[PDB]
Amino acid sequence: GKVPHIRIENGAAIEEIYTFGRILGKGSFGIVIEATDKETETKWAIKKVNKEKAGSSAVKLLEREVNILKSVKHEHIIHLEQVFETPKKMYLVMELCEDGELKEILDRKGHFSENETRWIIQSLASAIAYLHNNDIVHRDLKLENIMVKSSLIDDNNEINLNIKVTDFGLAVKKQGTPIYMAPEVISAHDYSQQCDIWSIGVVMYMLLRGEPPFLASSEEKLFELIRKGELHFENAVWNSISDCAKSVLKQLMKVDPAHRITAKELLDNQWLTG
Amino acid sequence: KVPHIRIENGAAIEEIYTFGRILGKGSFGIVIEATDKETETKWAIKKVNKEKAGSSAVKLLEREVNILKSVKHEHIIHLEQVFETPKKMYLVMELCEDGELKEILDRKGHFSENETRWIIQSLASAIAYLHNNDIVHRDLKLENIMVKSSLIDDNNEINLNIKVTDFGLAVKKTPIYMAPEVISAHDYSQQCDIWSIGVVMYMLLRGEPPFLASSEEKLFELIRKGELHFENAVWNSISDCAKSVLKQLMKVDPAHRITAKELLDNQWLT
Ligand SMILES: CN(C)[C@@H]1CCN(C(=O)c2ccc3[nH]nc(C#Cc4ccccc4-c4ccccc4)c3c2)C1
Ligand SMILES: CN(C)[C@@H]1CCN(C(=O)c2ccc3[nH]nc(C#Cc4ccccc4-c4ccccc4)c3c2)C1
Repeated sequence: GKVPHIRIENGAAIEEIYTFGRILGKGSFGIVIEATDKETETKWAIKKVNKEKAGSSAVKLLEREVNILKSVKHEHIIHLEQVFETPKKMYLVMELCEDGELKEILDRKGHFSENETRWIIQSLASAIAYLHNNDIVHRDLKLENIMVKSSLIDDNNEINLNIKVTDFGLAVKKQGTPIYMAPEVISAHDYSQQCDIWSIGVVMYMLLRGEPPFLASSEEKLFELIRKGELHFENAVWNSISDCAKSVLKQLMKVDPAHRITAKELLDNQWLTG
Repeated sequence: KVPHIRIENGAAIEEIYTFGRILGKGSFGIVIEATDKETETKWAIKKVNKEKAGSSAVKLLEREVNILKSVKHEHIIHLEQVFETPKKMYLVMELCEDGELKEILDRKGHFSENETRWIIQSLASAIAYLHNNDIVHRDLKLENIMVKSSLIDDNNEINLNIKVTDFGLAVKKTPIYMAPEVISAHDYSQQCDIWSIGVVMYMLLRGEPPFLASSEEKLFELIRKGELHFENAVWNSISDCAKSVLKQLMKVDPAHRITAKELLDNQWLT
């Protein structure tokens, strides 16, 4: 159905339901603690955001994030169980991803196999296609968002990652006189969703290589690499990676969003199927 | 700066001004002619009913007022006063007796090359002012360019003292994951005003928009291709310099589209 938005008056009201545990992350987003349902003994993750620390700006952001998490339902988009709201704090009860962020796993593993990247990108492709079909653009897809809920080494000694997309604070839902409108305005309005595709292309590069596709010593020097967008292969690791994977890479990071592949086209690509 | 005077009711502002005929009406509210009883000066007052519009539409007018307060330019509309009753908001602005430029163009048909140069020169100065102060209009069109006075010169050519209005849509403008079109949008957000100048100049010379179609999708395809057709009979009398600046103001890529400061320095305006 729909997510309950329970309005309570202090932390003890929500502590009647859940046992609060250790802290899993902290930043400008608030803090995320482990929690255990006293009734069902199920493990959850509770994101506490202090409404009084962050002004009306970050609170209006948090309200759209909650509104988007309420309406989405997908196997690889984080599940919002309930929302509790005191006058001071706001609590987001979500499914627990015990294995942490994908960025931490990549840094400890080095890089991933082509099949392991294939599975992760397929999950990303399905979730991003779901969001785009519902007029939702993530706008901030990166390895620090992709949570991992469970792991599985199969018989091929290849790891299967059950990933979960999080952080919808920057997300937006899609919707002047036309004779006066400029081409880049038409492109930005008609291709407002293609930034998620670029992010999928970037994360696929980092899973295969272990380094970002563009890196520099200054911000601008980095921006210039992005505009050129020259995907550099010839590296020592690419020949054992199929040509079919490099074609979909080139399709995911077309500099022009006009010919950048779409989410639905991605799902139909032979590299994710066969 | 402009004081934001909070008053009680409509009779209170009618103590200051004598209200006259209505000059415009729409979703933006209504614009009346008004005369200061004390000073005898005529102004244009935009009355906005804070419930007839709405909260989404009231915040628009709040940013327009904040932008009109900080700008000062001989071809940007002057905001004299802002009065606020609990039910309405009043913007006292300098009166442009001659109305909108779109109405003048439709009645006249098209303009001479010198008449267009005077209009575009004023536009170029005003848009260069805004860009130099990091402000983008984003909605420049013939329906915005107000005309305060007209003057026929010795050559039987009209001199238009224009005023830019409607700033409601104006803006005061992890990296490794960022997409190219976002960098392009963040770096070239101001060039749309330049494209609007090119459109306005084409319509003043030609009398028709540079891109027109029977459907929106066909219209967008024309715009993204950006093909400038100078084949009509009135282009034969238009100098090559005017067509060159037209092609520069309507470069499809905003990266290669001429800037406001470069426009002011172009040979056609000098
Ligand atoms: C600012 N963004 C980058 C962060 C990314 C995650 N963010 C969350 O809000 C969030 C929402 C729902 C969640 N379900 N399970 C989560 C977890 C976890 C975890 C497990 C082991 C070790 C570390 C973490 C961890 C990592 C980063 C941040 C918090 C915890 C989880 C996290 C915002
Ligand atoms: C919705 N945009 C397209 C319209 C464009 C003008 N807009 C104004 O708000 C505004 C602000 C300050 C102003 N000073 N003098 C003005 C005038 C006038 C006038 C004179 C004769 C005949 C008609 C008009 C006229 C035309 C259109 C709208 C209102 C009045 C004036 C107008 C919004």
